[PDB]
Amino acid sequence: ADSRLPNFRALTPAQRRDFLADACGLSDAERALLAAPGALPLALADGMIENVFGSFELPLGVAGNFRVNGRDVLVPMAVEEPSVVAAASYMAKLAREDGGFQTSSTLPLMRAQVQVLGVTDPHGARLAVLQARAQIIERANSRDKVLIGLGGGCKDIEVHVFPDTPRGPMLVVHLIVDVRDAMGANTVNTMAESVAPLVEKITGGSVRLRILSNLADLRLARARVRLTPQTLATQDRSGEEIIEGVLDAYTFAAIDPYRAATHNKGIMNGIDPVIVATGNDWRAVEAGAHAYASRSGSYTSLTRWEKDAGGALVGSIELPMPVGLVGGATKTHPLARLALKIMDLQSAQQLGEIAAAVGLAQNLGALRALATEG
Amino acid sequence: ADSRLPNFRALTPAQRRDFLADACGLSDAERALLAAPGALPLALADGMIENVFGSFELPLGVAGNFRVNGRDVLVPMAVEEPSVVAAASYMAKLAREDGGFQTSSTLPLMRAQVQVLGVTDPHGARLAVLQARAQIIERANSRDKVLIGLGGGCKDIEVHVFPDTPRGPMLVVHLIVDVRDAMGANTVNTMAESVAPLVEKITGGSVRLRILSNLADLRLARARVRLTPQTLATQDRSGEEIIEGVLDAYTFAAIDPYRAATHNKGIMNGIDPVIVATGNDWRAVEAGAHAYASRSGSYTSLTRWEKDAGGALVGSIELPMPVGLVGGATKTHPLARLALKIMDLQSAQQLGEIAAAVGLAQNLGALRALATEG
Ligand SMILES: OC[C@H]1O[C@@](CO)(O[C@H]2O[C@H](CO)[C@@H](O)[C@H](O)[C@H]2O)[C@@H](O)[C@@H]1O
Ligand SMILES: OC[C@H]1O[C@@](CO)(O[C@H]2O[C@H](CO)[C@@H](O)[C@H](O)[C@H]2O)[C@@H](O)[C@@H]1O
Ligand SMILES: OC[C@H]1O[C@@](CO)(O[C@H]2O[C@H](CO)[C@@H](O)[C@H](O)[C@H]2O)[C@@H](O)[C@@H]1O
Ligand SMILES: OC[C@H]1O[C@@](CO)(O[C@H]2O[C@H](CO)[C@@H](O)[C@H](O)[C@H]2O)[C@@H](O)[C@@H]1O
Ligand SMILES: C[C@@](O)(CCO)CC(=O)[O-]
Ligand SMILES: C[C@@](O)(CCO)CC(=O)[O-]
Repeated sequence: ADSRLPNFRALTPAQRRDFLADACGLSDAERALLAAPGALPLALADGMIENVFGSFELPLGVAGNFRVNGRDVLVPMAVEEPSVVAAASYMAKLAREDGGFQTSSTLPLMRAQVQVLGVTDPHGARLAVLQARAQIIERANSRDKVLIGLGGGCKDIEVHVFPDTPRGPMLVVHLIVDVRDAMGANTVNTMAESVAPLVEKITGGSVRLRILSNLADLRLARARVRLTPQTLATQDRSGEEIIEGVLDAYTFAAIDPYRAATHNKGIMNGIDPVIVATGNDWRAVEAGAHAYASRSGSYTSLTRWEKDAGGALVGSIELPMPVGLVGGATKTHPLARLALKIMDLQSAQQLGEIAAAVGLAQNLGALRALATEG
Repeated sequence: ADSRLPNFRALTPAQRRDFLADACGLSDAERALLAAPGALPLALADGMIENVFGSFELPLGVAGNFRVNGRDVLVPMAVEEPSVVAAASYMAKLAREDGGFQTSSTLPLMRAQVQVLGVTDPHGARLAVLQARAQIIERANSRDKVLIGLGGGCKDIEVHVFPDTPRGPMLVVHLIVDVRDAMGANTVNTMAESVAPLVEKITGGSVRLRILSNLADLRLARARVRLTPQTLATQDRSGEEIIEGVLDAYTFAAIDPYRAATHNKGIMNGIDPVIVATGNDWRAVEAGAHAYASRSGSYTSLTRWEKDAGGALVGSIELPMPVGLVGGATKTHPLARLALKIMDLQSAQQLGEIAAAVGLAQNLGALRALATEG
């Protein structure tokens, strides 16, 4: 795998398509799918959403130079905004000097909420539910033998109590579910329905909402990058001066929600187009990201930018990354399947790690540009 | 204008396209633009983003029944997820019984941040900047005579001081700019550059970031809906019982960020597809919405659901809505221009009000469905 895109600025879209097809070993059918419009015929689109009367195209670009955990990866991006793809590619190029991005993730754990009303002893009922955790987990896992055979399934539960609300006390059971390579919404929603009668029997209450949480803070992707001063040096500015400017811009985002919103928007300029191009749900990724950014009690930066003891710039990101390689549009849309092949994805976790790296690079591109503007 | 879509579930995409073309008075060229793929040829896409090698289609559906401030409006939605378009259409149909949605907006005011470093008396320098507000406003307005002739331009300034940061004191000037029918990013970024030398002269400091804020809390859209119990009644449930279930679900989102993230995600299922279909920047709308949802110090619901004194369900939303009718992809993409024509838009404010109404309806659809699931 080689993610370098020599002279791509000067090539036509057809020439870029042919280069990508050669670099990724795309089949003749896959090349033809890209060479004509309408890779998603209306008959297919008609089965995806309601009241279909057409299709709507986003430009599809490729960000170059990315290397993640030692592996080059080409990154498709479906987006309408200028400068985004070029900035991601340029920051990835600089990241290559330190060996690229380094990433990790948690297990692919999604939360399903089971909201219980009518329980007047919710703290005591919480203990009864926790004592019965094995029975609840077994009930959650009793229908999806395929997921369990892959090593997924419900792994744990939590119980949260809201003893005083305008609607009375609420007891909320969270099922913690390993969803493997799925985004997980339908999987965990079905388990929440499955456990509802047992939860009602234990608590004596009435189950209302049975629904995933998009605050997917048990399904985190992490990415780190390090750039020395010499890597960041330009004709006009020392790398040291650029590093100090990035830190100035980062601290501004850390302390001021008015800046943090724009700073994090820039991250999502990198992440969302990868989500879209792979057929994933961009609203879910946006909600998890921005809700996680508020976890401390103030809306703040999702990234951290620092200087290590030797003076190099170090960037880091950690954020929920609920994405899948199966199900939804990722299965039905022929170009989403092609995007997965271009990226050579082995797991949904890997897709999330790559997306986090792209968001981190995008953020660096914005901070480096804004801090070096004369 | 009539936004009812009779028997749309049973029509083919071609039949739906022809109905919409007839209802909206679309030209023959516009009808043909929808009837074949590739409304955005690669030569056009190639000028929008970098490294273009293709295009990526989202299904394009239409939500029916919406009526906003007494005017029916058909709502294009570019999205990949099932159930979304049908739920928006169904909730809009119920809203028609009370006359539809009622909306308002603030002036289209965007913030540009001018970050000043090196000022050791930032509180005193803030006063010097405020005393010079007229001169700063005149400088901001000196280049864009067209915007000013439309009644736009910089209208006010604020100054915020962060006296103790890891990077030293920061003084941040906000330019408050009426951007008329533009999203406003380039407009306000240019004004921030224009005022930087004058701000440096007044404060003695050094300007670093000159950049819009995506926390666009001076550019708000508001939407309200009211539904009586008889409107919400179904074969299986009284409207009264459904209303109580919606309130139960709403309070859950108000008090628990794990639920609020999913609740607000549902809002963005309605809003974002309209943003995409009109060529607008969906990352900007997402960032403003979710950052605003954290303004109270906890991540919470963007909507409010209540019962009025007579027992009717009342929903309300207020959120930043930075959208445009001009500039960006909204000008270049032929289908984005067609979307504006389908919606018969008179201003960017109106687009924002319609989008807020769609988000409110989408939220109602999710809460009503989740609360009435057996
Ligand atoms: O992993 C090697 C070893 O080197 C350290 C520095 O002591 O990290 C360096 O190597 C990493 C692997 O490429 C880089 O990601 C990092 O930027 C670089 O400093 C240790 O952290 C690590 O144990
Ligand atoms: O696959 C999950 C499991 O594999 C490990 C082994 O190192 O990580 C592999 O897959 C991850 C997802 O891309 C990468 O972060 C990692 O580099 C790769 O070796 C474990 O980290 C993880 O538990
Ligand atoms: O605007 C009319 C007048 O009626 C009130 C109720 O007293 O609101 C009703 O009419 C509105 C306009 O259609 C509806 O939006 C609202 O739902 C309905 O109650 C007053 O608020 C208003 O002044
Ligand atoms: O156009 C802004 C200006 O017009 C008013 C007049 O009522 O509102 C008009 O346009 C708004 C945007 O769609 C609508 O909310 C309103 O219904 C419509 O009459 C003022 O509200 C506003 O200051
Ligand atoms: C450049 C930026 O505004 C994104 C442009 O869409 C992000 C940022 O300011 O960090
Ligand atoms: C139904 C919902 O999960 C959106 C589905 O994408 C939103 C919600 O739970 O309110």
